[PDB]
Amino acid sequence: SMEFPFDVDALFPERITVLDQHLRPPARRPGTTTPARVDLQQQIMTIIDELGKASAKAQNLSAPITSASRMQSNRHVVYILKDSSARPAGAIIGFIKVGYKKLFVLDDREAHNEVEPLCILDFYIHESVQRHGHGRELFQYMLQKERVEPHQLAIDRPSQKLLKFLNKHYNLETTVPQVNNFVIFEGFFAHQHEFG
Ligand SMILES: CC(=O)SCCNC(=O)CCNC(=O)[C@H](O)C(C)(C)COP(=O)(O)OP(=O)(O)OC[C@H]1O[C@@H](n2cnc3c(N)ncnc32)[C@H](O)[C@@H]1OP(=O)(O)O
Ligand SMILES: [Cl-]
Ligand SMILES: [Cl-]
Ligand SMILES: [Cl-]
Repeated sequence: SMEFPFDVDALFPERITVLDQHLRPPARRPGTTTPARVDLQQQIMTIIDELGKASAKAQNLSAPITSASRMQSNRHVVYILKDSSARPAGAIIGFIKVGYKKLFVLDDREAHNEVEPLCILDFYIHESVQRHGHGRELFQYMLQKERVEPHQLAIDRPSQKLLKFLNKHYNLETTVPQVNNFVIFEGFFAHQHEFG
């Protein structure tokens, strides 16, 4: 999939790496690798920049919606999928980016609600390996770490591929019409209904 000069496996030991505005390299014990020629955080910044550009090309966007500089100035969390057993040994498969956002969301009565749901903001799997289950790997990992259910999410400008994905995997089919270009599904307001 996506190839980089520096040692990705040394940088990201785990299959899925979780980063936020700090862009902090995963933990490592002193001595377990020689200090790289490129600082670890610079490697991370380059990876985020390139992933965001690739996602923008996939989505036919004139500018990336994910980048190192945007990560540093926002409250977003990115989950990055890498294959530790890739061949030939070196690569990054893709990522999902989420964040809580304050939104004014319409309910099924067309009334406005001030809410702060977890939002799906950017999501990309390299073209060569789309439709192989990697998107679901990332999505599931994120749901588990964030402790949220699919119907509780808002989606920023979902693509056709993502709408199909959400219906297939999570039975998210029926939307509640919005004016803010986010999409929500039936069940979005269930928690508000129960708890207030
Ligand atoms: C808020 C946002 O991020 S909107 C932008 C979402 N990102 C994009 O559209 C970028 C291009 N697409 C991708 O990167 C990926 O296809 C993702 C992230 C949408 C999904 O990840 P994938 O690894 O492809 O999904 P995964 O293999 O886990 O699940 C497959 C399902 O996704 C949907 N899907 C994936 N590719 C396609 C496709 N080319 N056409 C129609 N549906 C598709 C289908 O529901 C499919 O199931 P099916 O094969 O039985 O029809
Ligand atoms: Cl694509
Ligand atoms: Cl970002
Ligand atoms: Cl609802």
